[PDB]
Amino acid sequence: MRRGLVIVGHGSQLNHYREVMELHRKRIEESGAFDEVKIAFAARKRRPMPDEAIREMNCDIIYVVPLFISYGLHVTEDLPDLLGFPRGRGIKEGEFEGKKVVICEPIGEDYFVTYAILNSVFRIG
Amino acid sequence: GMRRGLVIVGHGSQLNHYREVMELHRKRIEESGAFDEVKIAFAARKRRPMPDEAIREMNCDIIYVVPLFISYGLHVTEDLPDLLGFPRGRGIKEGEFEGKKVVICEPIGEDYFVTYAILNSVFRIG
Repeated sequence: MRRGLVIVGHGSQLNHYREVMELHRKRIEESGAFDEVKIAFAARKRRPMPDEAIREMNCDIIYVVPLFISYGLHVTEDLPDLLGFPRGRGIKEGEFEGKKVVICEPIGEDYFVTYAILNSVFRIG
Repeated sequence: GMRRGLVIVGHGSQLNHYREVMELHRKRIEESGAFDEVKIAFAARKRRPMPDEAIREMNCDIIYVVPLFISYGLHVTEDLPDLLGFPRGRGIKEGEFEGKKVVICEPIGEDYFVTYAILNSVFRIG
C-alpha cells in the first residue's frame, strides 16, 4: 500500500523552524517508511496549509502529525479547522476529498521527547 | 561526580495539557536518577515559574537549561535569554546566573529523537 505523512508545524519568523521541518522530511523520506512525505503549517496563515499538502499526494492513507508539544489551541482548534475535522483532543480518522486522513496525537508526551530533552545535555550523536 | 541540575523550559498554553506534558517530562527524568535536580519553567506570556525562579530554587554546581521548543525562534533566541539576563541569539550559551553555572542548551528540534517521535505518533509503539 501507499502511506502518506504530512508533518504539520508552527513555523516561525526566524528561518531555523522551517529548516528543522525540512530536516525531518528528508530523514523520513529517505528511510522509505512512507511512500510520500510533505510538510504543512497550522499557524499565522503559513503555507503550505495541510489541505495543500494532502491534495498533492496520491496515497491510500495519509497521516498528519502535529509537530507540537501539547493539546493546545493550535492542535485542538487551528489544525482540525484547517482540515474541516473535529475539534478537541485525540486521534481523528476522517476523509478528505475522498482520501483517508488520520490526524495523529501531538508528539509531546512521547518517551522520545523525554530522551530528546536528556540528549540536549548528553549530545549523543 | 559534580551536583548537576536540569531546568526544562517550555512555551505553555491557555489549555491544561502543556503543563501536564512538562510535569510528565520532569517526573520521568527525576525518577531516572540522571540529574540531582529537575525543575520546570516557562518562557512566554509571563508564565510561571520563570527560569530565574526555578534556578534560584536549585542547589547545583551546573544547571543545564533545556529549551522544549522545535527551533531557535523568538522564544528561544529572545524570551529565554532575556529572562536570564543572557545575550540574545542562536547557539548554546554558558555563563553564570547569580553565582551558579548555567548552560542554555540547544532546543530539541533537530534531534533524531524528534524524527522518531514523529514516526511514533503514527506507529504508536509504547
